[PDB]
Amino acid sequence: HHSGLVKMSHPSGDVEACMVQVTCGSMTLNGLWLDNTVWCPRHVMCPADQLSDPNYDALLISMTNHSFSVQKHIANLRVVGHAMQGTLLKLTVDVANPSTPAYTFTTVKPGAAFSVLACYNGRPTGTFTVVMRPNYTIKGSFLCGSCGSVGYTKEGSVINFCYMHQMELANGTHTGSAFDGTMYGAFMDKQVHQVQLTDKYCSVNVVAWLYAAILNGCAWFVKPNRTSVVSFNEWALANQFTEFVGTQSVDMLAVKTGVAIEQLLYAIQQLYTGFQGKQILGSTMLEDEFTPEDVNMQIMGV
Amino acid sequence: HHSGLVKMSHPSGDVEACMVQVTCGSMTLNGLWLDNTVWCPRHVMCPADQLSDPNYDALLISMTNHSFSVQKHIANLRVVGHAMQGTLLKLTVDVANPSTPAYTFTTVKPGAAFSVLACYNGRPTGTFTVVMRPNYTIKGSFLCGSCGSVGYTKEGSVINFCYMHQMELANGTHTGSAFDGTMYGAFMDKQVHQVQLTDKYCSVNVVAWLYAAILNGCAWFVKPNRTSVVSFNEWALANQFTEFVGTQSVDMLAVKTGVAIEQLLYAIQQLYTGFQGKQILGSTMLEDEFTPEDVNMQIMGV
Ligand SMILES: [Ca+2]
Ligand SMILES: [Ca+2]
Ligand SMILES: [Ca+2]
Ligand SMILES: [Ca+2]
Repeated sequence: HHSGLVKMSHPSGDVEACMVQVTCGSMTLNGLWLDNTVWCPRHVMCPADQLSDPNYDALLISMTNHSFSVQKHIANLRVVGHAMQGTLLKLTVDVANPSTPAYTFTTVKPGAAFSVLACYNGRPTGTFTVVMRPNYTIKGSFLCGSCGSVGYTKEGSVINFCYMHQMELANGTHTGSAFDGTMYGAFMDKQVHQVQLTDKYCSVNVVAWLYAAILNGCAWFVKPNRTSVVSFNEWALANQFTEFVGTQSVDMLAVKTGVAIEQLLYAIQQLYTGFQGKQILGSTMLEDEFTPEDVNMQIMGV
Repeated sequence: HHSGLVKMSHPSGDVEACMVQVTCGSMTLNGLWLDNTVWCPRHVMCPADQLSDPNYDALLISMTNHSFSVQKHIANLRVVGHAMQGTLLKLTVDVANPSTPAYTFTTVKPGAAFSVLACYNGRPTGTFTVVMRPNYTIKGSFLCGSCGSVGYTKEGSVINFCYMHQMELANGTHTGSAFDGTMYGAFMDKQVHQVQLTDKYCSVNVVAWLYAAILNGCAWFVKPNRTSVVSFNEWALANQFTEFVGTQSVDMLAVKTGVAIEQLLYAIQQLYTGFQGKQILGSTMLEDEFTPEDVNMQIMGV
């Protein structure tokens, strides 16, 4: 019955030891301390009455190393260099973080999951996991003072930082930047109304979820009928679904269950029109917040 | 639109530093190292072909300090004392954990939320948050080798340990013990079929969720109609709902929204019969996995 699926985050200890407070004048938020560098959102430079359409190039010129104050609560880190990369600041400090994990920087793609360490005044307060939506937002839980909170995946011992929180959109979702300084999607780090693209169902995640149902004995939606990937994807474009792109992790689920991807693509088409009062894994609507990897790890132990 | 509600866990660093591997013969699982004590499930003593209806009193007598092997991966801790409390073992080791947090032991009550550190071979692998169901199970994500994984709440800096994982029930949910050694509910740490009590909707959590909808502008279900707590609770007993018991955290939500508890109790009664195609916070069915505290913290910042 119960699927054994939860929203699972990485353990956050490694990253907790990297979080700091960055203060610049009257703005304060979080930064990420790795080696001799502290990363943080650039709108920390901004006075709270210029946050809509600020000029960051001018703000940057007006700053010196002494404009920034960096404190660890969980020390005082003297800022000895400062630079801007896209929407992030890159502050150099005199002391290297002795608990710097092995890490990389990467970009996360729509439908992929990552873990977030929510932080306030440099103090980690919670952790959760999200999927990057097709419109390059996340359905997170961020309040005032959460900017600089980080998102990350993990491969073995290596932490892949992929997200630094910047803002909340009119519809309550959230977005931020990659550590190359680019905002995700077409968003800008300005407090003005911005067009929001439409979200979509992440087809590959829905397929993963239907497989999870099969692994827990729920398979009434499976028929011999099949829909080609190419045919589904044409359908997808007209129905607010991402185009499907199989992966080795989805293939493993097809092998373990003996149900072919194309049978579940047909199933999605029929379910999108209605569940007819039936339920799948307790839900009466499609679920796209679990990835094929989540299903492989949590249900199959792979 | 988006509620800003996620499944939020405490940051797990403090507890990660407390996890160890306990090996006894051919069984291995996780333990919790605080001060000079290592806690772990007692079925680690059990040979894998006696796990249904074992005699733990006899097993205990057959053990010595040298029967147990405790290793930290994230050292070797020499066991110098051993005792059993209910369904847990309490192993004394020569070295005190220098990263023992400030902590207490407590029992968690139905409808209350706690964070879990899932662990395998003494290695923390994920974190998630669950609500204790009215039948004293949790809807978790545990595999073989996860026993000894711990659940905890946090008050300030103090970690309140409330759960040590023991087993998975026929319907895929999970249960374990408190650190006083009692299993939650009427369950026993034996690998036999056991009656499972029926689950129920946690009324107080449903009310919290409806308030969360109001805080996000969704209030079509609110009417002037009211149902008394006493009247609701009589209704609850016939409809697989917990009886409602208000709290100061629920009262805060009533004050902030200007909607009285009794109006939402009436609403629950009507919604239980059907949403009539309408949605609440994206859902077409009642939600009882968010507590009044979650709503206060994540939506109101209290
Ligand atoms: Ca399972
Ligand atoms: Ca290091
Ligand atoms: Ca909000
Ligand atoms: Ca300590």
